[PDB]
Amino acid sequence: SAKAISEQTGKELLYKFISTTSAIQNRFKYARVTPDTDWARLLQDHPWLLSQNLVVKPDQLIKRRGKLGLVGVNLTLDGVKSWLKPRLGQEATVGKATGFLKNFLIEPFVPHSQAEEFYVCIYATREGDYVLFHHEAQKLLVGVDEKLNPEDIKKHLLVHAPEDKKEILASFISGLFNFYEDLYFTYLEINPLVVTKDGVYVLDLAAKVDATADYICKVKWGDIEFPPPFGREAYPEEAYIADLDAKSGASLKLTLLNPKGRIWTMVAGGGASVVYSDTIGDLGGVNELANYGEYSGAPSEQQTYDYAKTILSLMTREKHPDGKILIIGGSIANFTNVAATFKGIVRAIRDYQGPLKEHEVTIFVRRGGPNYQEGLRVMGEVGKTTGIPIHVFGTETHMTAIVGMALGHRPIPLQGKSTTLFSRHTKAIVWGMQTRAVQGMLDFDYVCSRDEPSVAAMVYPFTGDHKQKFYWGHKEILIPVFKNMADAMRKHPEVDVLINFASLRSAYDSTMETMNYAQIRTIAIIAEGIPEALTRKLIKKADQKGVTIIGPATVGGIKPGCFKIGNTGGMLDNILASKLYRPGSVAYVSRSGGMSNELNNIISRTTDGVYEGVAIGGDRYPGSTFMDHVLRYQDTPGVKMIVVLGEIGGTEEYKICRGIKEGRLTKPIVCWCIGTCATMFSSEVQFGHAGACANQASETAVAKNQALKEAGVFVPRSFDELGEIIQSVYEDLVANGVIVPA
Ligand SMILES: O=C(O)C[C@@](O)(C(=O)O)[C@@H](O)C(=O)O
Ligand code: NA
Repeated sequence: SAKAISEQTGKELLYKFISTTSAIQNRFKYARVTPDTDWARLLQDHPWLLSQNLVVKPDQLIKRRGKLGLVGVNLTLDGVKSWLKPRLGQEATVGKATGFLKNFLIEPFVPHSQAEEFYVCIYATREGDYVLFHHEAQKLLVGVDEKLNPEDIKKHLLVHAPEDKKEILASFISGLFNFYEDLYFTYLEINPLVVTKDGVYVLDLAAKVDATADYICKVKWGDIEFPPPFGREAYPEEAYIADLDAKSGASLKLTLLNPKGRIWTMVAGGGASVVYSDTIGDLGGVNELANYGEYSGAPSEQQTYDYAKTILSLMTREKHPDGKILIIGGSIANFTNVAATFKGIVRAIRDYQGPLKEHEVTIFVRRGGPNYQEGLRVMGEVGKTTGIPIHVFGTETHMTAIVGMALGHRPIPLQGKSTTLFSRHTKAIVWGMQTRAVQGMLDFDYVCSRDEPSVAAMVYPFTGDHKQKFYWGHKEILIPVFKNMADAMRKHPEVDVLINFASLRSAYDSTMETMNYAQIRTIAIIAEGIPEALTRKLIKKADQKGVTIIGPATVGGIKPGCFKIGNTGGMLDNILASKLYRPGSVAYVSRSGGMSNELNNIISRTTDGVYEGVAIGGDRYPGSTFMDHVLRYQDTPGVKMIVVLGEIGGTEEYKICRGIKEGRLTKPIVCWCIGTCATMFSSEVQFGHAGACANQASETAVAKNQALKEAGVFVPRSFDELGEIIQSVYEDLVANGVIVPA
C-alpha cells in the first residue's frame, strides 16, 4: 500500500538523491523539534539556526497548516522558542481529528514575492503518472514505462511561465520526476516551490511512497518512518506486527484505533475484517472498537501465536467495567490451515488465561476453512480447561452473526480480451513448487468428472527437469516439471492458462516471460506485495498482447464443473459442501479471495449455485477489473444473474452504473460495497487491501452503494442481508422461467 511520509523524510530523500543539476537551495537546513529535544545539541548540529530568520511548523501530516495558523514565519531563534512554548505538547483540532502537537520542523525563512511561488505535483494512476504545474493547472501524463520529454515540459507545462525561469523550472521538474520514479513515490506535491535568482527552494512537501517496494529501495530509503495520520499515535505493538509481516509470506496487519476500547477483533482475511468492522459500526460499536487488522495467506502456527499474543496483551492493560469481547472471525478459508492457526491462538489464550479472566473477556469464534473442525474443537477445548467463556460457531452460522451476539448485550458477569477464460478442456501450467495446490486442483477435476487433469505441466527454475507424482482419483499419475519455461511451452501447445505462484520478488519477471508465449491467454498472479509500478508494466504488456491477468494478490477463482485456480475453494469437503462440482446460474466477482469462498457458500445455499467466480485481488491496479468480468458474464448465456462484492476506494463500480444506463448490462446484478465504517472514524484507516483508500467522497462504500441502487442494481442494506437479496432475485428468475433448476 502507499503510505505517507513526513515533510522532513521527503526533504531528506530529496536533498540526498535529486540530481544536483537543479539549483537546490538550503539543502539539509532543517531541524526537528520534539518535547525531548536537547536544544544545546540542536544548535551545535544546526548552527544556521542562530544566523538567520526562521520558519517553524508542525510536521505530522497536517494539511493547510498555513491557513490553520500553525506556522510561525520570519522569526529569530528566540521568537521560535516563544512561538513553540504555548504550542509544543498541547492538543489541537484538525477536521474530525484531535491530537498533540509533538513534532515540529524549523527551516530558514526564504524571502520572496508572490510571483516566485509555483506549484508542482506528481501522482500515480493505472495509466501512468501525471505532472501538474501552476504559477501562483497544466497537466501532462507520463505513460507507463515512458520518459518525461523535457520539451513537453517546456511546451505543455510551462506555456504561461516567465521565459527567464523556464530552463531552471524544466530542469527541476525533470529531476523531480526521475527522483519520483527511482524512489517509488506515488504522490509528491510541492506547494509552494519558490524560485528566485538564487535557485530553487522547497517550502512545503507532501508525499506517499509504495511501501511494498522496500526490497527495491532499502538502501536509499534507509530506516524510513511512516507516520500515523494526525489524531492517532504510533504504537510499539504495531511495529512488532509489521516486523512479523516482513518475515512472512503470509500477511499480518494491525492498527490500533482506541487502546481502551472493549471490542477487539482477530479476523482472518482483508475483506472479512472490513466486513466485521462494518457490522460492528452498524451496531453502534465503532467508538468502542479497539483495532483493525487481519491475518491471511496461511500463516504458520508460530506466526499466529505471535500475532494473537500481541492482541491479548493489548486487551489486558486496563479493566473495563463491562468486561471485553474478542471477535475471532473470518470467512470459510480457501487455503489457510484453520487447525494450525487456531492452535496458535489457543496457545496464546492459555499463556494469557489469568489476565483474560481478570479482565472479564468473552470470546466469540466463527470460522471455516481447511481443517476447520479440529480448529473449532481445540478452541472449545481451551474454553473448557481455562474457564474463559468462548462461544464457537462454524460455517452454518452466518459470517457476521457473532457480532450481534456479542454486542446485543453485555455478557452476564474498446474491445474486451475474451469472454470465456476456462472450460472443461482447460489445460494449465503451474509456476512454482506447489504440489499441494496442484493436488487440490486434480481432486476438484476428478469430482467434476473431467476426462483429464487440469494441470499439464509445472515450471520451477530452481530444480532440474523431473516428474512429480500426483493422485488422479486413486490412480498414481506423473506430471512433468521443467526447469525452463521454453521447454514446458513447446511440449504443451494445448496449454492456455498459467498459474503463477512465484514469490513477490520473482513474480514480475516470471509473468513478463510468460507473456512472450502467445499460446497463454490467461495468467493468475497469486503473490501479494508486488510494487504497483511493476504491476502497471504487467498491465501494459498484457493489454498489448491481449492476455487476461487475474491478480495480483489473489487466490484466483473457480468455475464449477470446469477449472479452478490453485487453492481456490479449498479441500474436497468444501467443494462438496458448497456444491462447486457442477454449475448453477450465478456468476460473481470480488476483490477478496476469502470472501469469494464465503460467496461460494452463500450462493450455494440460496441458488442453483455458482457458475463462475473470480477474485480480482486486493492490489491498487488489478490485472482485470470488475467491469471486465461483469462484461464476460453479460455475454455468457449460462449466466442469469451477477453478484459483485465491491469495496471502498476508486470508482470502478460506477462503470457498472454506466453499463446499465447505456443498455450494455441487462442481467440482474446484486452488489454490496464493503467499508461503510470508514466514514465513522475520526482519522482515515488504511484497510488490508492496497486498493481500499478513498481519495474523494465518491469512492466511499456508502456513496457507491447509493449510486448503484439508483441505477437499478439490487443492493442489500448491509452485507448480512446480501444472502437474502440474492435468494429473492434468484426466486423471481425461477418464477419468471429464466432459471429452470435441476
Ligand atoms: O484465511 C483466510 O480466510 C483468507 C485466505 O488466506 C484464505 O485462505 O481464504 C485468502 O487471503 C487466501 O489468500 O487464500
Ligand atoms: Na508478509
